[PDB]
Amino acid sequence: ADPLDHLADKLFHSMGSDGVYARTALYESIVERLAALITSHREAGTEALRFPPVMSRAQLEKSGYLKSFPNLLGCVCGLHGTEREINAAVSRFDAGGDWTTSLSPADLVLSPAACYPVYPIAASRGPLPKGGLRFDVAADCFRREPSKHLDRLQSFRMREYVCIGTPDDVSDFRERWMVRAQAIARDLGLTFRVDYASDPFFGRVGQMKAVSQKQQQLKFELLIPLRSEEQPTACMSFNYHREHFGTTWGIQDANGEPAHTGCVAFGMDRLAVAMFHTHGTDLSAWPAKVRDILGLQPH
Amino acid sequence: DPLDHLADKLFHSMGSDGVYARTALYESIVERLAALITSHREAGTEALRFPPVMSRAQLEKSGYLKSFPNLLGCVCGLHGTEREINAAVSRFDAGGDWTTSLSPADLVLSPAACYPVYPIAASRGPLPKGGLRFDVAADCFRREPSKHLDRLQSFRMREYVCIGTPDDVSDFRERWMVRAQAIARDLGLTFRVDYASDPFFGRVGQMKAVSQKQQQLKFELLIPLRSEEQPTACMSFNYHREHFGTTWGIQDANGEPAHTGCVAFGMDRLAVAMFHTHGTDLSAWPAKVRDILGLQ
Ligand SMILES: Nc1ncnc2c1ncn2[C@@H]1O[C@H](COP(=O)(O)O)[C@@H](O)[C@H]1O
Ligand SMILES: Nc1ncnc2c1ncn2[C@@H]1O[C@H](COP(=O)(O)O)[C@@H](O)[C@H]1O
Ligand SMILES: [Zn+2]
Ligand SMILES: [Zn+2]
Repeated sequence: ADPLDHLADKLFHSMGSDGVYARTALYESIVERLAALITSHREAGTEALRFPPVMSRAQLEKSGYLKSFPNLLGCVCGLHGTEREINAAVSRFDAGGDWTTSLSPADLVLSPAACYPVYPIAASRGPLPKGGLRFDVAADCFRREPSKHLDRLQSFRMREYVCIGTPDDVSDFRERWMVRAQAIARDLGLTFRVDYASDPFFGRVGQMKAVSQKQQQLKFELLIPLRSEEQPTACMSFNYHREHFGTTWGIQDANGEPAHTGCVAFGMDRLAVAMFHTHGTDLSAWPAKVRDILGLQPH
Repeated sequence: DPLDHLADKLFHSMGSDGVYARTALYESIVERLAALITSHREAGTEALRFPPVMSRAQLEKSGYLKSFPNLLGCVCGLHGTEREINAAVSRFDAGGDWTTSLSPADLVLSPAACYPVYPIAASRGPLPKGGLRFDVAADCFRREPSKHLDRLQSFRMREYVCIGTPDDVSDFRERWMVRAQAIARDLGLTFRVDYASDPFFGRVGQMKAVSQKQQQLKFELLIPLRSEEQPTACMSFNYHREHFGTTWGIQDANGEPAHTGCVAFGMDRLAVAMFHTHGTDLSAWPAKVRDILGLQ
C-alpha cells in the first residue's frame, strides 16, 4: 500500500480510470482556498486568463511538445466522416464491434500545461513594453501517465504565473517567485526542499535533454516528501524557457530581441493532497496559522 | 451576431472556434453564478466535482454514442513502444502525419456533468427512501464548432441530479422548475420555459427529437440572446426514466430500477446571458443583481 492511499476515501471517488477521480466537497473546498491564497500573492499589473481543458493542436505542435513529451499527450479524436460512415460505426458498436476504427484526430488536444496558450496571445499584441508582461493562468491539464498514486494523476489543475520579457525580467521574476513560493509552503506548514530539476523528456534523446536542462539550471522544483523523503513529490516548478517561446511565436522584447519566458507552476491537486497528507482530513485540527491563511476561522 | 461585441472584454482567441481563454471579468461572474447556484443546494445533497474527462466505457454504456456520435470528443494517445513513438515524431519532422500512431484511450471528454454519477450511486447498493441527490460539475465538451459566443465546444456545466422512485424525480423536477425560474428572475434575465428536444444526429435522430418533445422528457429555460425568435437554452430539466437505473443496476428502496432526472445549468451560457443583458460594466448592474452575486 502507498502512504497516500488512506486519503482516497475522504477525498476522491473512483471514475473507473486510474488518475481520474471525482473530488469530494472537502477536497474541492481546500483546492479553492489554495487557489484564493495563490491569487492574494498576484503582483500588480498581472493579467489573469482562464483556459479551458483543450487547446489548439497546431499551437501545441508548433510549441515543440511532440518532440519533448509525445507519450504524455492526449489528443482529441472524433467521428468526422459522412452520415453513412458515422451510422456504420454506431451500428458496429451495436453489434459488439469496435466503433473507434472510425475515429480521426480533431484540431484540438487536451492541454498538457496551463501556460502554452498564453505565448501566441502575447505574440499577437506586438512588441513587449519595458519590464515585459506578466500573466496569471490556470487550466485543467492532461498528461497520459496512468497511475494508482494519488500524487500522479492524468487530469489535474495547474495554476501558473508567467513572465514574458528580457532575460533580466524573467530571471528577476523567477528569483522573486522561488522566495515567495517557499514562504507560501512554509506558511502552509509543509515540509519541503527546493532542488535542481528536469522535465520528463521522452526516450533516449530525452535522457540527454534532461541532463542538459538540469545542468543549465532551467528548472527548479519545490519537493515535498509524501511517500518518502528519498522520493519527494514536485508540487511547484520554477521554469526558465530562455527564448524557446519568444523564437517560436515571434515575441520581441524591449531590446528588440526574441523574448525570454519563465513560469512559476503550482500543481493544485498535488498541493491539496500534500495538505491532507500533512495535516489530516479533519480541518478543525489544522494549525491555527494554516487555517487563518486559508480563510477558515483560525481558532 | 448580436453577441459578437462581448467577445473583446470576455474572451481571447485560442485559435479554434468555440474554444476561448476567459478574462478575469468573465470568470469572476461564472464563479459568482456558481456560488449563487450553491446557495440553492437542498439539505442532504452530495457535491461531487468531476474532471473534464470520464471513462469511455461508462459513456458507451450510457447510450450517448447511439444518440450524438458526431458530438463526442474521445481521448487518443501514442500508446506504442518507444521505437514506434520516436518514428511517429520523426514522420512529423519529415512533413508527414504523426497521428497515424494514435489509438483510443479508455477516456472521453465528458459531454455532460452527470454521466459519472450513476455508476458511483450504483456502487453504494440499494437507495434509501427519498432517493439520492447530487450536486455535480464538470468542464464539458461537444464537438460542434461555431463562431457564436453561446455555442461553445468546451463549456462548464453544473447540475443537480435526483436518483430514486418516479415520485422522488417528479417532486425534484417540480421543485427545480420553480427554483430555476426564481434564480433567472432574481438575475434580471428575460426568459420563457418551454418543451424541448436534444440534437439527435441524422434522419433517425430528427424523429427521436420529435418523440422527445411530444413526451415531456425535456424542459428548457430559454433566454433571447441573438433574437426572441431563436432564444438560447441556458438551463434544462431532463427526465431519463429508468435508463440509468437499468444500465447501472441502481435499485430504489422498493427494489425496483431507479428513475433519474437532472437540472442542468449552462454556466457559460448564463454568464454570456448576464453580460448581454446587463452589459460589461459591473458597477452599472442593478443593485439586487449585484447583491445576490455578492458584488455589493
Ligand atoms: N501527473 C501529475 N499529477 C498531478 N500534478 C501534476 C502531474 N504532473 C505535473 N503536476 C503538477 O503540475 C506542476 C507543473 O508541472 P511541470 O510542467 O511538470 O513542471 C508540477 O510541479 C506538479 O505539481
Ligand atoms: N455548445 C454549448 N455551448 C455552451 N453551453 C452549452 C452548449 N451545449 C449545452 N450548453 C449548456 O448546457 C446546458 C445543458 O446542456 P444539454 O444537456 O444539451 O441540455 C444547456 O442548458 C446549455 O446552457
Ligand atoms: Zn508554464
Ligand atoms: Zn444531467
